[PDB]
Amino acid sequence: IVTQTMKGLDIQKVAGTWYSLAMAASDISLLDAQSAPLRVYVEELKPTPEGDLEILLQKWENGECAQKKIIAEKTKIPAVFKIDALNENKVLVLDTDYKKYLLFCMENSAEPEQSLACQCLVRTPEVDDEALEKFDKALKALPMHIRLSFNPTQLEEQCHI
Amino acid sequence: IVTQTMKGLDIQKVAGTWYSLAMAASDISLLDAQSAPLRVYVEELKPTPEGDLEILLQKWENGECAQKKIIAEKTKIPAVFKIDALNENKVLVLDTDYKKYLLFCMENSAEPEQSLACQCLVRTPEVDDEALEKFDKALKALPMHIRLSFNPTQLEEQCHI
Ligand SMILES: CCCCCCCCCCCCCCCC(=O)O
Ligand SMILES: CCCCCCCCCCCCCCCC(=O)O
Repeated sequence: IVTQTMKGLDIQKVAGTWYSLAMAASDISLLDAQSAPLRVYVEELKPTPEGDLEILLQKWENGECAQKKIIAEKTKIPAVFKIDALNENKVLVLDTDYKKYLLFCMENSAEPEQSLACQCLVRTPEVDDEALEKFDKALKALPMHIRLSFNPTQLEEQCHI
Repeated sequence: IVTQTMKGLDIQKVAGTWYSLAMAASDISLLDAQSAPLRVYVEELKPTPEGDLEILLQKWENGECAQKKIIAEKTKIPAVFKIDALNENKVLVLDTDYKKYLLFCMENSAEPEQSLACQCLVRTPEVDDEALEKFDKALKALPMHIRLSFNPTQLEEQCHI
């Protein structure tokens, strides 16, 4: 159900180092335990010359932090990509300045609170209230029910432990 | 570190039925799993003639919802009570109208983000954006890192399952 998208996105310009500052989901179970489905920690974004998106992240799987590699396929809309996987999962870029934050959402393309998850990406292991403001504003319309935030020390650890 | 307290509290007037609408803690681990330390669901408040506070709640203990009974001892300040337990745990009433919401916090009396947890109590199994607004406002100053919200259907279930 996400209604915000970044106009004139330059997907080449969001490459490099990112930290998952905060996370929010429509249902508590998507982010609840350490091995929840959308409880992922993004490490780096590597956009393909063909404007695709190679995504590096950590995800707590079977009692330990495992580095993952996912591909987001480009789409006729430049802020929306499709993850190459089952049950179709769309990735929407809401807003970014490329150099400080990146607001994106994740939705099992079925409905709003159906299966929704969003994050606040920031380039540094600092908490950025500016980015978090915008993060919560953007989500204000969304049926979010769980919301995480991490501290600098946590951001420098695998799986934010 | 909580800096808001309800002036002129009438602790006799907050008795009866309450629902835990939302929860927030200074550290993710206090509310994370189903059996986290401050992941409690308040059922009813029963204030003692001697202005003490008998508290009824559910808490997921050893893989199942267990009803608990805790006593909050009155204090020289009327919005602050001490739970009869170890490691001194203070309970602060931030704000209420007795008939719709009640904002309270819980702090292992050591420091702000040390061990903090707050809730948004409401009299009905309805989501009250008014109460949730005020809830988030009050917490705006607080180092909260986890935040839960529940839906009507969940509020009518034991342990909000
Ligand atoms: C511009 C895009 C930046 C944000 C990148 C989107 C993050 C990935 C979203 C889908 C992750 C896949 C679900 C968990 C991963 C896994 O289990 O392998
Ligand atoms: C006016 C006060 C209303 C709010 C009531 C405070 C709720 C209780 C706070 C402390 C709960 C004790 C911790 C978990 C309970 C247990 O393990 O038995």
